[PDB]
Amino acid sequence: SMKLVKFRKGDSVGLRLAGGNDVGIFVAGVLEDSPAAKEGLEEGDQILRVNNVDFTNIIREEAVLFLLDLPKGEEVTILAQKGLWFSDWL
Amino acid sequence: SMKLVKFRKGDSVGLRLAGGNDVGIFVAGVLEDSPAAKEGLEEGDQILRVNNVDFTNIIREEAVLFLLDLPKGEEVTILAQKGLWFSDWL
Repeated sequence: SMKLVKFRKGDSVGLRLAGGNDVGIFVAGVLEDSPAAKEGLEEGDQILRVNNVDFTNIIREEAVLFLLDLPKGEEVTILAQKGLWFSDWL
Repeated sequence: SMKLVKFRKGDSVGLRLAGGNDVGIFVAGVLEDSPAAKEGLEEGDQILRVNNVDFTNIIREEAVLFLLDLPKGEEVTILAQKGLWFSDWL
C-alpha cells in the first residue's frame, strides 16, 4: 500500500507531477533510466511526503519548486501510496 | 489551443489516461515511438473527442474500454485541448 523510495538527486529529480483542485499530488511520470525509476517510483502513486514536507498540505506551485530546488547530490526520500485516477497503458 | 491527432491504431492505442471526479479525461502518457507520439499527442492534453464519442461526457471506465476495444488498423481521431494540472519534468 505505501512505498518508501530513496535516491540521490542528480541534475533533476526525474519525476513529473499531476493534481486537481487540492485533491493530492500524484506521480504523473518517472524518467526512464533515472534513480527514481531504479528505486521503484511509479506513475499513479500519490506523494504523501518528500523529505521533511507534508505533500498532502502543499499548494501545487510549491510542490513543483520544492523538488526543482533540492540540490544535486542530496538524498530524496519519498513516501508514496500506490482524488486522481490513472489508467494503465491502453 | 486545440489539436487534432489522427493515426492508425496498432496493437494498442499508445496512451494512458488520468482524471478525477468527473472533471475531464486527460492524456497521462504517450508511448515512445508510437503513432500517437509521431502525430503529436502530449501528456497534459485534455481529450475532448475520440472518433464519434464526446470524451467530456463519458465515465472513466468507458473511456478506457472504448480505446482498448477499437480494432487494430482502424483510424483514431483525437481532438485534444493543450480539472487536472500536469507539471513539466522536474
